[PDB]
Amino acid sequence: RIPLQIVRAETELSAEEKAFLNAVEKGDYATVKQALQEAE
Amino acid sequence: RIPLQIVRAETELSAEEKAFLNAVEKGDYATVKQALQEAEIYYNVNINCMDPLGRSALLIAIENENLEIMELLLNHSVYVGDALLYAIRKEVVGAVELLLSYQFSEFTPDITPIMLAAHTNNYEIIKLLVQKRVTIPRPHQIRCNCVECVSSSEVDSLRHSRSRLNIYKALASPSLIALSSEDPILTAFRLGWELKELSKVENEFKAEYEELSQQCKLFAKDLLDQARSSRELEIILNHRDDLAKLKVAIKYHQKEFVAQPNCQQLLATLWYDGFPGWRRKHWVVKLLTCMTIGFLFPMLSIAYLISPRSNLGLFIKKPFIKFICHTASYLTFLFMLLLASQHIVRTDLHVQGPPPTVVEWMILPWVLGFIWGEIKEMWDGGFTEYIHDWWNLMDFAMNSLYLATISLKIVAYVKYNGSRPREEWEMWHPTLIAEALFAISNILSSLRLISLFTANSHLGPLQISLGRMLLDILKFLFIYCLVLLAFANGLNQLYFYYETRAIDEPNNCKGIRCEKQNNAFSTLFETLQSLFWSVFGLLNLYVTNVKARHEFTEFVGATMFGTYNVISLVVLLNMLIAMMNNSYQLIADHADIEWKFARTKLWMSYFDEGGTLPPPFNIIPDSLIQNQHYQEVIRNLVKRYVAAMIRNSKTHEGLTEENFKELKQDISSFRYEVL
Ligand SMILES: CC(C)CCC[C@@H](C)[C@H]1CC[C@H]2[C@@H]3CC=C4C[C@@H](OC(=O)CCC(=O)O)CC[C@]4(C)[C@H]3CC[C@]12C
Ligand SMILES: [Ca+2]
Ligand SMILES: [Zn+2]
Repeated sequence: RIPLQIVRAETELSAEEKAFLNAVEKGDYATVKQALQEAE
Repeated sequence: RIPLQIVRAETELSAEEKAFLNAVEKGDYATVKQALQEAEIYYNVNINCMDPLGRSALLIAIENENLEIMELLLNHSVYVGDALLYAIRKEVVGAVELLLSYQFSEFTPDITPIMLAAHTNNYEIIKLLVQKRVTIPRPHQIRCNCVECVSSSEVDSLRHSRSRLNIYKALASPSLIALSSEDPILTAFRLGWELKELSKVENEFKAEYEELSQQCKLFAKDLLDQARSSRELEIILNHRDDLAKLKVAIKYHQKEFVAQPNCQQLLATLWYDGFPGWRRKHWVVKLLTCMTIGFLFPMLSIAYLISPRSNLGLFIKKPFIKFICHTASYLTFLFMLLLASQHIVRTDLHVQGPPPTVVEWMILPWVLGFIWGEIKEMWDGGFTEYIHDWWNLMDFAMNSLYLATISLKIVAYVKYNGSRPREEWEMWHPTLIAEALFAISNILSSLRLISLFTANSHLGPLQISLGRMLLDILKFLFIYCLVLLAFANGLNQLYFYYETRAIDEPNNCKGIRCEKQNNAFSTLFETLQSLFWSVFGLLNLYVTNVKARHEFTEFVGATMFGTYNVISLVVLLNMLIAMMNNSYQLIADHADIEWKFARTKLWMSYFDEGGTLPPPFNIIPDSLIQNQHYQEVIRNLVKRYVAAMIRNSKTHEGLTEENFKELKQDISSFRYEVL
């Protein structure tokens, strides 16, 4: 009776980075362009 | 001519329910919506309607991996029970997230979502579940008498065993181990050991526990193969909870972990301390170096005794040099044993109690050193480990025989003083008994030299294979002994009426060790000896004849002997050969791993600084930083292993299904945009 946790935790990225990665994976020639403009 | 019907009929649903299920299966975001509206208003459709093959609308949508219908049904408050398990088994992360966002079943009622995810070994779903603070029950000891275990085993043994197996199968998941354990290697070692021990207590479910232990061992090895540097390898191998982790792996019987090429290279580097580029040299020069180092064994030892810090005294501290010196010392002892039984050094065979000769005086210190070394090793190193070697038994028997020989010689020297012809000595003379014991101990000590074969690349695997077949030889011995006892009983019963005294036999010799064999079946002991010696053809055929002319008895005895010969020499030996072949076929596959494990065990015994001197000369009188380094290396290894396994998971079936689903989604989106 011992709980299970995460020992070697990974530093997650922000919602902006997650959205950028999602757009890159899905494929959007314009959404990725505007995301890069926002990053700039 | 009998018709076929349906016996276990299923209660069919109405046309409304059939249409609703058809619409759900086909996919219609509006038709299903209006059907749910109709079910809400007029109750024409059951929201909890079930397929005859136990497949609700939510299950159909889950198997269709379309999330819009599932979200709408969840908003409509449909029975959602036991759907997360279907999503987990189908291994659909989006659907699993959707249900996690808030009768008849294909799953046993003890299965939890975390246990099912662990059974699947999906890292992405296991991490998602563990992120929400889930727990897993842990079972009781292998041999537990607590009331709760006894009651559970007394009410539902099938349920108890299935639950235990499910819990262990979940705990033995490589992804769960990597995600939730801080020492994955040690956890795999311990879990594999526990599963191997449990497989023989639950003999019915033996194969499942065996496969789980094999899985744990494979995980530990594959984690080890992800090291990229000698520094990382040394950090892994030297971590103390000098090669502590390697010693733990040896203790837990991790043969594939130990025999990995990176570990063997480190061990060889440690083994050849004083011979850089040993494999660069020719076999001839290596052989000559072996001989020269062997001959200088009395020196390098006196040097170590009189000046350990000197340049000469530090040579014997190397493992290979120590091994060579010990081998040379043992060979010298065996050569003196050979010299003991010669005409040059031993004469005057007529004395009752003889003083020890020069060869025996030279022999005694070696025996004392052997006994002292055995006792010292047994004290320092663990008493229970001393018996799990199967060579220490030979050592114990040999040393006991030597002690008995010395005691009998002393007793004879004390008791007897004078001379007497050897032909008129009694049967149990102490000198005779001591000589017999000395000969037996000589045989054992000469046979001990087998254990040095594991150090050679050609003889080691062969020796391991033969030692592996010995157990099945022992298995056949039982049946042979039973058959021998049966036939000995019969023959002795038939022939015990015709015993004769040694006076009436020629040369006054009685038994089967005479030139004319007689009285072969007069006693049980003699019958056993005769039936043993008939296996090799050393018993003559006229031993079945009695002095009187009892032809019926002689024929019955001859038929008994012939039946025994047929059964023993035509059937049992050929069956032994067949099963020897079968055993060797399986043994020959893993010869390299077993040989390397044995050689590693042999090498590791010369690394420590205890017992450096051979037996002839051995009777003369921070943690936190290491933890952080280990954690960093473990992080790197786990990341590399997970990435490699993920890239290996790319399969044709999965890629085809993903491409088909994506093409269907894009086609539907384009059709909707056009419409
Ligand atoms: C069959 C007759 C000649 C036996 C005579 C007895 C001894 C002269 C023999 C018996 C077993 C031999 C040993 C068997 C194996 C080895 C390991 C061997 O080590 C290697 O081969 C290391 C290199 C490698 O790994 O191949 C060094 C010699 C040695 C100790 C041998 C030395 C000579 C021994 C003691
Ligand atoms: Ca020993
Ligand atoms: Zn219990």
